Amino acid sequence: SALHWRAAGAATVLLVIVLLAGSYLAVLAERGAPGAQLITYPRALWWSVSTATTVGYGDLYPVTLWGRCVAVVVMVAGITSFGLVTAALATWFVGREQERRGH
Amino acid sequence: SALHWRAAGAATVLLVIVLLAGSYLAVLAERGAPGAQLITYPRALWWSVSTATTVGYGDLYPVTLWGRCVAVVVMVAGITSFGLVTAALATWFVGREQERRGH
Amino acid sequence: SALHWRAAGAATVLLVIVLLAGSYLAVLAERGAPGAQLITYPRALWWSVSTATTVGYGDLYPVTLWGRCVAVVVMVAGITSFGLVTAALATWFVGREQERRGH
Amino acid sequence: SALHWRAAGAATVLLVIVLLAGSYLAVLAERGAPGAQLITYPRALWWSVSTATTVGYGDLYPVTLWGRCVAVVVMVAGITSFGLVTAALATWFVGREQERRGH
Ligand SMILES: CCCCCCCCCCCCCC(=O)O[C@@H](CO)COC(=O)CCCCCCCC
Ligand SMILES: CCCCCCCCCCCCCC(=O)O[C@@H](CO)COC(=O)CCCCCCCC
Ligand SMILES: CCCCCCCCCCCCCC(=O)O[C@@H](CO)COC(=O)CCCCCCCC
Ligand SMILES: CCCCCCCCCCCCCC(=O)O[C@@H](CO)COC(=O)CCCCCCCC
Ligand SMILES: [K+]
Ligand SMILES: [K+]
Ligand SMILES: [K+]
Ligand SMILES: [K+]
Ligand SMILES: [K+]
Ligand SMILES: [K+]
Repeated sequence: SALHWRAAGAATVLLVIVLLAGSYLAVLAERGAPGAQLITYPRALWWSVSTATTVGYGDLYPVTLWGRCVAVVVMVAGITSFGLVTAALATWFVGREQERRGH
Repeated sequence: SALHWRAAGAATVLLVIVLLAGSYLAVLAERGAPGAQLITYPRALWWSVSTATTVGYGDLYPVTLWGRCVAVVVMVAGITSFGLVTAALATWFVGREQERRGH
Repeated sequence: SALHWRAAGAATVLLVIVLLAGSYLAVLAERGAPGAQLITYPRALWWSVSTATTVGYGDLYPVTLWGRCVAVVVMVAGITSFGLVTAALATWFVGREQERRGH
Repeated sequence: SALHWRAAGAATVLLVIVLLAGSYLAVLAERGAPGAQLITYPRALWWSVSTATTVGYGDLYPVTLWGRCVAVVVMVAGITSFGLVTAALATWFVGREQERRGH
């Protein structure tokens, strides 16, 4: 099992862990802030995933410092995780082309 | 026809299929939810494509569990599909540079 | 001048052309649609760039079929253009590591 | 220390500098525009980071020419910086696969 595939797998599991951890921590950070909407777990998970994919509909978002810090972590984990999948695909293609070239 | 170009082509066709399937399933999942707006097919397709590209204007979004699950599938298919195109471009450039180096 | 750098340069010029063309065509497609906001050129250019980078604040967006089609073109051009820059960076790094390995 | 890792490190520091500089300049550009909301530094930094990651919730955005120009710089720096991290990961994977192939 090549490194890039293992890394891709691990990245996926870690992202899921971050999305989960982020939804809990977001609710923890946001309750107590008048007007906050990221305060129940199910929609917080929806918020986490739509932030990690960087879609950001804006239907939900953090208003506190720690909620936003949590958000940045979720964003970075999502961007780098998917970026890593891209990197693994590149490695796969590069390898196949070398073979196709007799190497 | 190198693998990366075939993969890029296939990824494109699959994405189109997902955007189509996602618009139908989104409407199916969202009707029945008071207040939902992702309920007619044309705008649902607009929603699907703007989600797959991860643009997310927020003019439309799912409010139900299954609509959101459908959304996650659309997001992932879009991100990985475009990511794959990037990976194919990298393979193309890597190959040309090797040649430019006499290999 | 290696291919990837030339491609990166060309991609940048083309993107600028698309952003420009997209702002004109968006206004052309949207005027005539009651309620449309993407109807003056300066903000249309702001809309084009924030769509191409896939940021999508949602302060502006197309409501017509052709405005949305124009949007999809802008999105794709932005994603693939930046993706190509990424691919060129990968080629640059791959080349330097080979050298660092005595190849 | 291979180039790609140094580049990745430098890209990260530069991005942080841009996010910081962007929040100051955004407030500078936006105050004086009736209705503008990107006018206090803490939320401006939140705006900068959520723009650089291209998340774009839409809770905050620039309304002036220079605020939007600043925004474009932030967007580009974010996209290219994360793109570079992706490129570095690809180089790392490519290198490990070559070794795994006895090269
Ligand atoms: C540490 C933080 C952990 C957070 C864990 C969240 C646990 C929530 C229970 C799970 C589902 C509840 C369903 C429900 O009745 O809610 C629906 C109401 O319409 C839709 O809600 C939602 O928006 C849920 C969508 C979740 C999408 C997840 C995509 C993951 C790739
Ligand atoms: C399985 C799910 C399938 C969903 C299929 C959708 C079929 C809809 C018929 C198609 C067009 C109708 C036009 C119309 O009169 O609508 C216009 C009204 O202003 C604009 O609407 C729209 O927003 C359509 C924009 C579609 C963009 C698609 C981009 C694809 C890359
Ligand atoms: C084919 C379509 C072509 C469209 C061309 C657009 C021409 C507009 C003239 C240019 C500037 C006008 C300034 C003004 O007085 O407007 C300011 C008002 O606050 C800010 O406006 C704006 O939002 C302009 C922001 C533009 C950002 C462009 C970023 C490019 C990478
Ligand atoms: C040149 C421009 C420089 C701009 C520098 C900004 C300096 C602000 C001081 C820092 C924190 C203040 C906290 C506070 O009391 O504010 C909180 C109020 O709820 C949350 O605010 C916020 O939204 C801050 C979130 C910042 C996230 C940064 C993520 C970086 C990767
Ligand atoms: K995005
Ligand atoms: K976005
Ligand atoms: K958005
Ligand atoms: K938005
Ligand atoms: K919005
Ligand atoms: K809104």
